[PDB]
Amino acid sequence: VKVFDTKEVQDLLKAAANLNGDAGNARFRQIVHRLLSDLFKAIDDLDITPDEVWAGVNYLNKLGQDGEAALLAAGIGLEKYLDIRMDAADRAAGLDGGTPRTIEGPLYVAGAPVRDGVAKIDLDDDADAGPLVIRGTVTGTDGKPLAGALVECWHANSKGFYSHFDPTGAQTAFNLRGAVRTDANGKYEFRTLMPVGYGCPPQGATQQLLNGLGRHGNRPAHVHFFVSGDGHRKLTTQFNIEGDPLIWDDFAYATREELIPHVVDKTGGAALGMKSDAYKEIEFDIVLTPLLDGRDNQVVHRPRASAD
Amino acid sequence: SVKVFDTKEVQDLLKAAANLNGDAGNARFRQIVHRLLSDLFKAIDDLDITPDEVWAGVNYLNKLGQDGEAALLAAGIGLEKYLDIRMDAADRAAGLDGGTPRTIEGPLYVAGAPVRDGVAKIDLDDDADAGPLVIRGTVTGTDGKPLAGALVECWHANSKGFYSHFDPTGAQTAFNLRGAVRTDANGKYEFRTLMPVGYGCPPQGATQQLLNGLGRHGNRPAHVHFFVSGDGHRKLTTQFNIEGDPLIWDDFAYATREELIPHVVDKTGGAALGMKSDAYKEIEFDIVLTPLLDGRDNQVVHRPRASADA
Ligand SMILES: [Ca+2]
Ligand SMILES: [Ca+2]
Ligand SMILES: [Ca+2]
Ligand SMILES: [Ca+2]
Ligand SMILES: [Ca+2]
Ligand SMILES: [Ca+2]
Ligand SMILES: [Ca+2]
Ligand SMILES: [Fe+3]
Ligand SMILES: [Fe+3]
Repeated sequence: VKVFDTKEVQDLLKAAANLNGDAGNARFRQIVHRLLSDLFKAIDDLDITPDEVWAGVNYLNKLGQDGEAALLAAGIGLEKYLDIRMDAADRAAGLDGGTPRTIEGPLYVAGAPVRDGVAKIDLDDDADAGPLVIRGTVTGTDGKPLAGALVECWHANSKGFYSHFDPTGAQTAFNLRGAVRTDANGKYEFRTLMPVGYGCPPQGATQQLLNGLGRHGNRPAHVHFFVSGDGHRKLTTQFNIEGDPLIWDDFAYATREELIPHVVDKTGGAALGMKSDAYKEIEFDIVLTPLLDGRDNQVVHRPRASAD
Repeated sequence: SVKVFDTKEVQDLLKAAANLNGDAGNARFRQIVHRLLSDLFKAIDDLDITPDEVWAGVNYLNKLGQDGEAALLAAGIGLEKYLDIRMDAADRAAGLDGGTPRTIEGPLYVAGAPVRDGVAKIDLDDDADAGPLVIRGTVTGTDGKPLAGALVECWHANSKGFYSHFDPTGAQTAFNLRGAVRTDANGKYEFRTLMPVGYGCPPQGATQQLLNGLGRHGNRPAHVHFFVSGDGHRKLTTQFNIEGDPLIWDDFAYATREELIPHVVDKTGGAALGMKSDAYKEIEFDIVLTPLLDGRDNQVVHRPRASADA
């Protein structure tokens, strides 16, 4: 049957969203009515059965019980879609020359201590991960170095786990997470260990849905960044470790070709405090976009973990 | 505001995310996911829903599932009623619309209640504020013949609006106000119980949070739930509402139907029937079941349901 266009259904939708109610949150009612109407129309068009609907309802219970709604947002491409819309706005405004944005992901932790110029961020030993220096210069789109800019990074250990999200045992707070204020020449440096990619929690809601679709839930190795500075917008970006076999098959659709720097083999590591003489270096320069009339039209406020 | 939805980049992303071009798999599931994702992406584009708004919605889904309330929200935003609208439309087209009207199950059924022949007393815990209630009727098929050995199940709330197995103030006895009766040889069933009161959503929960955002209340008028089943017939999900409740036509879950508001009768002689006062109320609630079409029930619903041991 097809009932969506009937007066009874359209009246039910108006009542459910309270469109005819006292002055209230008009924007919220507008969004709820649109999403509910679309859901009801999809049920009608695809003849989605009650059994199917209740399985979807049960899935939402599991998704929130697992705390995975934001992981699903990444895995179904919603997070990338938000970036697509932000990129389209920037393109229409005539912006070019900044380091491309990519997705934040769900694993930022606020509160990492800020160091001047250089930070050593591997606090826990990890035998299987080799030493890695990440360094670069932050500039604006006019080419000038930005001094005192804040460069923040976070990444996984050799087992694919981040501090504050490790199910095998708590890591030291802020392991593999750091923040540096750039020096007078715009330079930042992190001394860390090499990340490995990772998958979704195998018994969790995100992987359950991916299994139903026939998709994997893995990401190639990467390092996340927030970069900010006076006069400039906040950049959310990352880079990927070159040569990872999943580099162009991220389940969260985050890879971009300008964000795959070369990895160089170096010596002299002990004098830098690294755990071996031989180490890898990645030079990742970053270009920030200026504010428009003092405003940042793309900074995102979302729930984020914190720690002391 | 940009419009990106109808670009190759977005359409390719949707196809990848739903794995439409993947190897042989669950085509139906992929089709549903692609449709829902596409509609969501299009709504974000059309209403210019900001990242901050999206992440607040994602956060809400986390809270909804942490609270275990997805099925309560399904009732509160009319989705559960909508499934009934579609089932009623299918019955009308098929000529299977001759039985007692259906209404929503709600999220509080519990499997495992004791079954009695003919008559069941289901108030296991005292409730000083609720008066005695007899519910009785006869189960027939659409041809009017009584159905012997049909299973009539009911469940309802206490005077505080709480159901056994879902009472946050303290555990009720297992299966308090929940029972099942096998009809007698003449189709009769009877429950002896106490009068229910209506109830609201958990005030700090996700469902009430969304309703508050819309400006809506989350209350239900007083009611009693039923499942009725029997060999050769479809399983009925229904309820009746207590006459005179001020919220009877303002249920937050949209479940009231004019055919399901029975006359309440004042009776005396309660002590002889094991009730706690001489005066009591009786509600007659007859049931007409539809015979199976082609030997299969195509409207029975499988969904997660609680269970317990008596
Ligand atoms: Ca330019
Ligand atoms: Ca250490
Ligand atoms: Ca460890
Ligand atoms: Ca549409
Ligand atoms: Ca008693
Ligand atoms: Ca009001
Ligand atoms: Ca007794
Ligand atoms: Fe990550
Ligand atoms: Fe109920």
